[PDB]
Parts: sequence; structure tokens; C-alpha cells
Amino acid sequence: QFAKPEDAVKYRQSALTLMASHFGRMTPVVKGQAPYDAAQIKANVEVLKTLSALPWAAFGPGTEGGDARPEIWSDAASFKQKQQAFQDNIVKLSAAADAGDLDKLRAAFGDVGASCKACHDAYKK
Amino acid sequence: QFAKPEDAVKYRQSALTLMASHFGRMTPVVKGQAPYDAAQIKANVEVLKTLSALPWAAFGPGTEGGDARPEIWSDAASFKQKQQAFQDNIVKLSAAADAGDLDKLRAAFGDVGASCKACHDAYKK
Ligand code: HEC
Ligand code: HEC
Repeated sequence: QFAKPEDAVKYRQSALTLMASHFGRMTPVVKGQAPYDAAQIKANVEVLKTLSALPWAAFGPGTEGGDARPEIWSDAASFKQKQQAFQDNIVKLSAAADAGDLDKLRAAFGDVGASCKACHDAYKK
Repeated sequence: QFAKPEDAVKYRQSALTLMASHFGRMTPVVKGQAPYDAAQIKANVEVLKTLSALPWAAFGPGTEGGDARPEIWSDAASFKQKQQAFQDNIVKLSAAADAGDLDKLRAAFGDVGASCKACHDAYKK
């Protein structure tokens, strides 16, 4: 869907920005600093899970650029591993949100965050 | 969800960028220059309809900035009108995609695009 590789970089960056907002805005709720409204969280996690699937298709062949490390493309198997692991962690967060369980939401949220950081430490400049 | 107003501007810009990609990438299919795979379009329109709901909440009070015209906030009723009209047009596009009907997809896609342009001509610098 990208006319030039830069278009793919801007796309991915925009997706990750939105993930990020939808992930991070739940921090105060996981920490108990904001109230827990199960329905509000369920609906937000449903936005996050749609968004969480989007960045990956925008690291296709020849879309080197941005703050992506080249290793994304020389170590493709490892990178697909780490995105699929992240997405699997999002499934667990969606299950927790769907159950309306603040303890399981907290644990799941931490799992997800560790998966963001694990990818970044290997693949983000 | 925004620590400062700039965070809201970057969010909205990122959302609109992603709408945009998910909208525009269907142009060749509406024009017949790429093949029509009903399932592929149905799934893409489902991403677009989630994305299409996101920018509006990031033009809250005091989030002036970006390429947003001030009229967004002095003419709030008009702006909510134009976003709700746009979203209603997205409903019609989702119905067309769900029906697997290329004629209705084409008409709906044009409706949607006119709603993007109508907002921009009033509210985007
Ligand atoms: C888990 C929820 C997250 C969160 C909150 C973010 N990411 Fe990542 N990310 C990855 C790479 C390769 C990039 C560089 C992309 C590029 O510049 O080309 C990034 C970038 C980001 C950003 C910055 C986006 C920007 O606006 O420029 C942010 C906000 C961000 N990430 C948040 C790689 C990955 C992963 C590899 C499998 C995974 C998993 C994540 N990121 C997860 C998350
Ligand atoms: C219909 C599908 C679309 C499409 C393809 C886009 N928009 Fe708009 N838009 C609106 C305003 C006020 C802004 C300025 C936002 C800001 O800078 O603060 C924009 C911006 C955009 C962009 C640029 C984003 C960027 O990366 O900076 C693009 C790509 C874009 N739009 C595409 C206002 C509206 C509407 C008001 C109700 C509606 C409807 C749309 N936009 C619709 C669409």
C-alpha cells in the first residue's frame, strides 16, 4: 500500500504511536491511580488489539528506514517471532479485559510491556 | 489520555495518517486497476471503521494546534456534525464491503471521500 519506502516508515510510526497511546493510557488504571471501569477497559483493549496487528506489514522488503534496525530484515525469523509473541501477549490482555478482572489485567499489561521492550532492545535503534 | 496538548495533536495526526492509508489503498480496487477480493476489502474496511472513530476524541478542549483551524472549537456543533456525517458514510462503506458488492463499494467510497474533503475545506488549515 506504499508508493515509496518512506510511506511505509511513516505508516508504521503512526501505528506504533497509536499503540502506544492505547497501551499507556491504561497505566494509571493498572496502578490504581484511576478507577477501573471494566467496560471502558474492554473497549480500549479492543482498539489496542486492532492497532497491535498493523505495524508489521509496514516492515516489508526494502522498507529500511526510520529507527528500524537492519537486523529486522537480516533476522526476519527472529523479528516475526517477537511480533507474534507480542500479539500473543495482546490476546492474553484481551482475555483479561473481557473477564473484567483487574488482577489478571495487571499481570497481562506487564507481560505486554515486557514484549514491547524486548523488541525494542533488539530491533529499535 | 494526553499529558500536554501536543500529545493530542500527534495522536490525531497519526490516526488520520492511518485513515488515510486504509482508505486510499482501496483506490486502485474501486477504479478496477487492482482486483476485487471481497474478503480482503471487508477486512480492510473493518480496520478503517475502527480507525475512523479515533481522531475525534483528540480535538478536546484546549488541544488547539497542528493544522486544525480554531473554528473546530468555536464551531463545535458544526464540527461534531461533520465527523458524525463522515462516520455515517463509513457505516455505508462497511455495509457495501459486507455485501461484497463492487458497485455499492464504489459509490460508498466516493461518499466517504467527499466527507473527508468537506471537513478539510472547513476545518483544516
Ligand atoms: C508495546 C505496546 C509497544 C509500544 C508501546 C511501542 N512499541 Fe515499538 N517499535 C519497533 C520498531 C522497529 C520501531 C522503529 C520503527 C521505525 O522508526 O521505523 C518502533 C517504534 C516505536 C515507537 C515510536 C514511533 C514513532 O512515532 O516514531 C513507539 C511509540 C513504540 N514503538 C511503542 C518495534 C516493536 C516491536 C517488534 C516486534 C514490538 C513488539 C513493539 N515495537 C512494541 C511496542
Ligand atoms: C477521510 C477518509 C479522511 C482522510 C483520508 C483524511 N482525513 Fe482529515 N483532518 C482533519 C483536521 C482538522 C486535520 C488537521 C489535524 C491536525 O493537524 O491537528 C486533518 C488532517 C488530516 C491528514 C494529515 C495528518 C498528519 O499526518 O498531519 C490526513 C492524512 C487526513 N486528514 C486524511 C479533519 C477531518 C475531518 C473532520 C470531521 C474529517 C471527516 C476528515 N479529516 C477525514 C479524513
